[PDB]
Amino acid sequence: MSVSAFNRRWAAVILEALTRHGVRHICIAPGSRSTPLTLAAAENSAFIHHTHFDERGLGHLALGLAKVSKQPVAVIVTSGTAVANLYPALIEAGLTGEKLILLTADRPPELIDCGANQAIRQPGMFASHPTHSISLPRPTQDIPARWLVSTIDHALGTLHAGGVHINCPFAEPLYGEMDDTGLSWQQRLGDWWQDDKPWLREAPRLESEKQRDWFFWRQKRGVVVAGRMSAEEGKKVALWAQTLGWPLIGDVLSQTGQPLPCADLWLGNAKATSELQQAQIVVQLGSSLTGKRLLQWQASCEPEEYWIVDDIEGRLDPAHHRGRRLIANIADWLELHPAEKRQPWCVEIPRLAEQAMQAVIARRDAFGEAQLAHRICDYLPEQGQLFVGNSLVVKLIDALSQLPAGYPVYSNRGASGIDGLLSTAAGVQRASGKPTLAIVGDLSALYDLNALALLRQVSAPLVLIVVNNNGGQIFSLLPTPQSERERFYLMPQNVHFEHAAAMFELKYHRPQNWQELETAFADAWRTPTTTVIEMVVNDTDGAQTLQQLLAQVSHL
Amino acid sequence: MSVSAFNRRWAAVILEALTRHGVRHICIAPGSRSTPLTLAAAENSAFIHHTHFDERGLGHLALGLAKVSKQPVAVIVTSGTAVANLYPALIEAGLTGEKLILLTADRPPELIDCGANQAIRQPGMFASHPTHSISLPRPTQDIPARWLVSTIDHALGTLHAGGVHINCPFAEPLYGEMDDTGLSWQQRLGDWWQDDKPWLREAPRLESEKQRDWFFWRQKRGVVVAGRMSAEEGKKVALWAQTLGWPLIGDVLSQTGQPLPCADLWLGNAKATSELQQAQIVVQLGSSLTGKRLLQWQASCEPEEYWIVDDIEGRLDPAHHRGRRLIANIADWLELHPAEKRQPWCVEIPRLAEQAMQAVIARRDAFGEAQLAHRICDYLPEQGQLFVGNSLVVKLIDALSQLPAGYPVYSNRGASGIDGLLSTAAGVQRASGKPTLAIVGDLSALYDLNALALLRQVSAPLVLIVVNNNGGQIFSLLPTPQSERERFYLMPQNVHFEHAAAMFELKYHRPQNWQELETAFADAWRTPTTTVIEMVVNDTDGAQTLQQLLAQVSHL
Amino acid sequence: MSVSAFNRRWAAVILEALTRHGVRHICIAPGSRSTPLTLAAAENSAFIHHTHFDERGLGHLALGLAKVSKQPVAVIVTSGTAVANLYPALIEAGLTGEKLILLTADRPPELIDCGANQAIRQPGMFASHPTHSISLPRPTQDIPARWLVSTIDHALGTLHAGGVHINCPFAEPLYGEMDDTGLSWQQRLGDWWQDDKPWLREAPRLESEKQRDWFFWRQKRGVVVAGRMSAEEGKKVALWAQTLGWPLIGDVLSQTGQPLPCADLWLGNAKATSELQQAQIVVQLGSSLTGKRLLQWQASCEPEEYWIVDDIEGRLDPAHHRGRRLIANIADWLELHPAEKRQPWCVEIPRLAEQAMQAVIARRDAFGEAQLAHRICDYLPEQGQLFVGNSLVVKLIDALSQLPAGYPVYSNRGASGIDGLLSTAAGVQRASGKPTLAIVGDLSALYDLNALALLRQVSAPLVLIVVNNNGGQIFSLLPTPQSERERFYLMPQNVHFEHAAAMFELKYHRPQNWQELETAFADAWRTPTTTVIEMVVNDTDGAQTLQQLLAQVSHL
Ligand SMILES: Cc1ncc(C[n+]2c([C@@H](O)CCC(=O)O)sc(CCOP(=O)(O)OP(=O)(O)O)c2C)c(N)n1
Ligand SMILES: Cc1ncc(C[n+]2c([C@@H](O)CCC(=O)O)sc(CCOP(=O)(O)OP(=O)(O)O)c2C)c(N)n1
Ligand SMILES: Cc1ncc(C[n+]2c([C@@H](O)CCC(=O)O)sc(CCOP(=O)(O)OP(=O)(O)O)c2C)c(N)n1
Ligand SMILES: [Mg+2]
Ligand SMILES: [Mg+2]
Ligand SMILES: [Mg+2]
Repeated sequence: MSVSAFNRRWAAVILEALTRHGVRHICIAPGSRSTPLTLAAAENSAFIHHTHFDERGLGHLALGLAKVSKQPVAVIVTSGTAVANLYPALIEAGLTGEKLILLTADRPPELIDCGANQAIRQPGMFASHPTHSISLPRPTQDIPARWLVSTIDHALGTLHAGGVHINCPFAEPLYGEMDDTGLSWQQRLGDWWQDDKPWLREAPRLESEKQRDWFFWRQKRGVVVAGRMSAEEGKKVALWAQTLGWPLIGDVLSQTGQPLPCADLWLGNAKATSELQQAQIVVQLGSSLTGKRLLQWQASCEPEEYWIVDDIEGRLDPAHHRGRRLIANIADWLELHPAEKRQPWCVEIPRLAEQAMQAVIARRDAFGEAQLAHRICDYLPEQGQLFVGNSLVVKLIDALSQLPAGYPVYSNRGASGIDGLLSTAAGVQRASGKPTLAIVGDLSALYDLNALALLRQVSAPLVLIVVNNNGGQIFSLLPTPQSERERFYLMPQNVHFEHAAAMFELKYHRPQNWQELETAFADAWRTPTTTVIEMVVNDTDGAQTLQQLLAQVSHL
Repeated sequence: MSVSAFNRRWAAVILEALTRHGVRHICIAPGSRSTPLTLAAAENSAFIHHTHFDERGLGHLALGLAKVSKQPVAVIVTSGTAVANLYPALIEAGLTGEKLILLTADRPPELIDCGANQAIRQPGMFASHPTHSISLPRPTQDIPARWLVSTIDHALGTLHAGGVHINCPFAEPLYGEMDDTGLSWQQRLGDWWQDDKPWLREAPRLESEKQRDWFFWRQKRGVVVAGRMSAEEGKKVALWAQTLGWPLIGDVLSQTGQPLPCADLWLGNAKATSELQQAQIVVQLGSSLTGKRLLQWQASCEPEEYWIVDDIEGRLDPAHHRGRRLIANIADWLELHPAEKRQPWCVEIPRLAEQAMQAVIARRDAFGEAQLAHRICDYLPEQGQLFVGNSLVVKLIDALSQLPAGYPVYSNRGASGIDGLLSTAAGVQRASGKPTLAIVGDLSALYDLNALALLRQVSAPLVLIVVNNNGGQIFSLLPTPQSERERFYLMPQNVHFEHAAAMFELKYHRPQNWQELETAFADAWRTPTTTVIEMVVNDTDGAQTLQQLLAQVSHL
Repeated sequence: MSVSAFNRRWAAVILEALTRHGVRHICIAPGSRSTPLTLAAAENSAFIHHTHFDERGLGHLALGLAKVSKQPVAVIVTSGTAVANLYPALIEAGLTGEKLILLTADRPPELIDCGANQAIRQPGMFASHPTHSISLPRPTQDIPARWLVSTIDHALGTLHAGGVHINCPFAEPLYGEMDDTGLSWQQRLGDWWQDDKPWLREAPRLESEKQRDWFFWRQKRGVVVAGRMSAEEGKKVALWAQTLGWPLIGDVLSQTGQPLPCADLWLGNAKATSELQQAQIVVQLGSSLTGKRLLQWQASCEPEEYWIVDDIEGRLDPAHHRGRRLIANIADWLELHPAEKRQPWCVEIPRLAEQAMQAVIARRDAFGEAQLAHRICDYLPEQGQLFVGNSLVVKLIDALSQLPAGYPVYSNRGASGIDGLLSTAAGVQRASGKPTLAIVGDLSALYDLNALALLRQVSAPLVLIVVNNNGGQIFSLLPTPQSERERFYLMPQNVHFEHAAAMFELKYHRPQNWQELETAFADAWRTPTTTVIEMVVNDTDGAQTLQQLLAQVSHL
């Protein structure tokens, strides 16, 4: 009876079970207690293995992989704070739906709360942020393998969205010669080992029914709001709203083509909000709305009914409107509630939106971050994808740019953390294999700086733009008090990123003008490597430029 | 009734209450939801403020400050994944006793579970790892200020060791002019505002009683095991064990002067374990024993009684011996249980230890990490302190070096995470103002790389030795299969650290021999700045040198 | 490898371990899954076994035993809702400190969440209400017996107060021939089996330090408030306050002799409140103060310092005064802070207390519940003890009677549940062997009615007075709205208790006047049995009488 061998048979059942639920990517950090899990995964030919030394970055790498692939993505870490570092990505997945399967090695129960090295209390340490939590018992042949495979199958099969924490205690010895221990225990499962389905198939679907009064509401004065959704969903929603004749307020994350662009500006104009008061229903598809003026308009508007369609569960309207919360695949939902051609009812807002875009176009020349956002369309890689960071970049693009319909945009806009953007971008790139443009701020790039290691391996060109305004300049846009703004809010670090690029052998450009930025991009798309482009700009120009465009358009 | 003003009065009560329990250092990360806490702290003259952009590093900075200063240390972060990043340091503090007071700003309850940006479930998110958890209510004048201060005073007053999670929801508006809203609410507390004491004094002491049969047991054949303790405590334990005539097995963390050095080697010798079988009692002071051979001997020994004296609560013997678990300040415990002069009963172990050290000296010449550990006394700054990283460095120093009695050693040997070593060393340096030698591995340095930002501000010279053996070479010691060793265990990243140091404008050396290392040190001690010394060594030389020395000493 | 036998050896280690921490009484409910625990308990001769069929009642029986004996009391229930029924007594123990050890049998992990009969999720099902929770692992010889005993030893050894939940999963077969499986596993513990000590002695004492400025504060104008404490402690507190010349406000639970009786009445008089605002310090010993006027005076008074001395931990002043919380054995605390002989400073309150008592005595004649309460001192059994139920009985006794110093009083005044009073009283009687007077209301008697089964076995006479005012007439005392008062507050059940008594073969009396009541008492004290005395009174006479006395005394 080799405990080491049986540990690995147990682990093998876990990993093999995960392959029956679409787990292809597995992100592994180093350790010894994780040996049963890590070796079982290394020997399993279904997996693509990714490795990293920072478990926080590892969780975000998995998050980007799951985010793009729409499949569950596995993680293996050893016991201790390695497990805790998964918390940020797990929380994000809890908000936006990524299926992260966290296999967290643990000490056996006899070694907890007795002063053993690298042993902590792991069951339940993520509280309610996992969708499902499994604390596996101490491995033993007296618990049949069909129990273990059934537990995994229940968790993955019923997983609508979010993370799964599977705590995996293993007792030492962890190494030794692998004999027959556990083989007949495994072979109890018979030809399941040669099958391609779960041992237990439990996959109920969670979805809202057709709205039987839709033929009434689609003829009222409605507004369509498009939040985060897939690229194809964005094109379908644009066509649907156009057909209804309802104005479409389209978020940077919507990939609708934003037919009424610069909503963050023109929603600040009284003629627009006055026109939107006529709306009798608001139908929102997707969530995590980006722009400040849009969140204020949502909070203040009073349609008779407010609907939010999304495949995420729970309430998504932070203003708590009377109305409906409809759980569905958006494309399914649109087919279930088709539009019928009706003439448009807005007259003032299309003109305001065009005038707003003209007001931004008037200011495109300065080599600043607002202008980079406004012009970002010109740098999108063909057949590529955009990963947009948090703080000012996503806000400025949403307010100032009109992104093409169906061009994929990815982001971390659940909790909007600045702590994993580089490694998330790495996973986003690796999952699809597409050329990738990623744009982040300086503090964000410092936060996830060691994920540049991961960016040394990309399967297609990845451009990382670091906007360096020397601090978190979103807080210059906020009414912070001037006496404490720098030390306690902006926190300028006074760095550049050429030495960072050189450390990880990444190409680097610090362009001084539009010509040099173009040159840097043209060089960058030529090889499957990461190029770091640092755009150094004056601290508060971007925030000021947005405030000024905001005032101007409000006076139209 | 300005929400903004009252928010700031509420927060002001929280921070001022913390000043009555010795909180002096406060570590602050940037954010908007945290504005009430951050501004209250910025206005309160009792605090020393430290700032950082990475909240994981922020937590470890607080941990090092608290570890050295023995004072409770406060942290302020904004809502979201920023809170989750505190989990590693919080867990470590729960193991080794540092008092971290985490003021975690939160959205108000009406903005939880409704799709609100940067809003997550924060109460209870640290599960059972905080010593105390306080989920403060939504601020309101209808709850009296004496409840708020009384709750904080209860948490801080009863805090024997570990972290306190104080979750602080605040509703917007967060900014505005300070009017008199909440002023009379504050003035309910009277002249407590001019006092220097808690509003409620609740400070019961948790301490074990004097052992009435101690005069019986001190006459038996005992062994003293000295784990992590204060420097003064290490010296007192040395004198105490010497007077009793009992052998002292002294950990690298013990600061006892290790009179039987290289215990990790001679404990592998059957004559040593045979002599130690004669011991009728083992009295261990401190815990988190470092060495493998020591943990194995502790696991196998069967004294009549095994005692562990420590100010940490709970079980500390991972082998679960029959015996006693005594909660006490170690110096206090020694005074309550004095030694009586007795002739020593060990004869063979002193000789074995002298031979072990001589065998190590025979190998001191190679420019390797085993030799660096062995020779490390030659580089300790006068009246300074040593911060020792995890994995091979602490193990090699413990096995191969004899550190001087009472010279301060610091570490993160609770969970032994490699995720916060640089920011912890920064806090350790700032707490004492002493010149500091910190030594970490390459993967540890990459893990906490951005904490080089913090090392741009030290009050005395800090030498950071980064031992670069290209991966986690502690894992070459385990019998992992060679087929997966590099990719799935060692994870070499193939970097150097010259550009990291240059990025943060820190002096850098890559010495090639002992004299160049001496030159680097002499350069480093001249100014109160951080110097990065990268020691490049071959992958497995250190590990296999330790194995060979173990075989040699074990066959003596 | 008999699973049945090993289950029983694992259980045997658990029970034997408890005998080393003073567990003498064990309360057992019937079941099959609990067989290992139950049979281990039955063959262990250290225990006194009590049985009951209602697990809620069983927990309260354990609570009464622990409440009197001040020793830990063990409980065994089987899996399922039986475990949930322990919650009330566990919560009460969490407030007032009884050490109830809950051994809750469980299904093994492979039978959780799979549709198995009588299997529920039991780990953590009591949330934070146990002082300590242990979720034992699935029994196996691969976890050594020293681990199990050390876990129990940690839990019991550090238990200052409150409950311990020990969840004990067992896999079938539960029955079978008892062979040698697990015998050498037990024997690893050596002669620990013949010992009388814990395997691990871990017993730190939690106690507040001596107040170094006590000689300053005892010379000021103080008030002594005496809450729940032991009978001895009540006598010592009376002597101490008398020595200081400080007024003593003595609760019904204090056993101080209440030298200023009827505080619930004279505290309503403004001359008392005005004189009491001269007080510079209030020293309260014990907690769970009974009377409304006393709670109101505590809420409004503002001494310079407010101290609460008690052996219960945590805050105990629901008004959150500036002052001190001091954790100590109350008698020890008085010896550490002795009184000094000083002239009394109150003049008006003694006159008021005397006049108030006179006002109550003027109304002693009517055959009502207020008069029974007022006259209860004249009926206490010699060398006996009083168990006072919740709602009006304890309020009226506290307001209207003067109980003798040092005469034992017991109650459930933590959460003041009306759900376990009869079974608690049974435990109170069985623990001390003393003749017992227990007084409850009609709804309270219905709540725990089947606990009449337990009252068939008492070791000395127990009188159970059931005051039948046809509903919860405390809700006639509150300003409830009259239109809904009967159906939704009073809830009269219109029963008597003659047939209940008859069902359990208990002697029964329904006295119609004082003479018949005294005859009933005289009959009852002659034999070691339970006699039920039902006192039928008109619904609102007690509540109104108390209101009238309050108004009258308030105008003196
Ligand atoms: C892990 C964590 N911790 C702290 C924060 C708080 N937080 C922000 C949110 O408030 C902004 C959410 C949003 O975009 O809506 S923004 C921000 C500064 C960003 O600095 P930058 O990269 O230089 O970019 P710039 O501001 O354009 O100059 C911080 C520090 C966080 N989000 N996540
Ligand atoms: C946050 C987290 N995540 C993962 C781990 C697992 N873990 C280790 C545990 O074995 C440490 C037990 C010990 O320190 O004795 S060591 C180690 C590699 C260290 O690489 P290095 O700095 O180059 O040093 P070297 O090995 O001497 O070459 C890892 C990755 C962890 N501890 N903490
Ligand atoms: C398990 C549970 N559930 C409900 C309650 C609420 N509760 C009470 C407490 O609130 C009284 C607070 C106190 O005593 O300080 S009293 C009470 C009615 C009692 O009726 P009775 O026995 O006929 O006695 P009488 O009112 O004097 O005639 C109820 C129903 C509870 N305490 N516990
Ligand atoms: Mg910035
Ligand atoms: Mg290394
Ligand atoms: Mg009643």
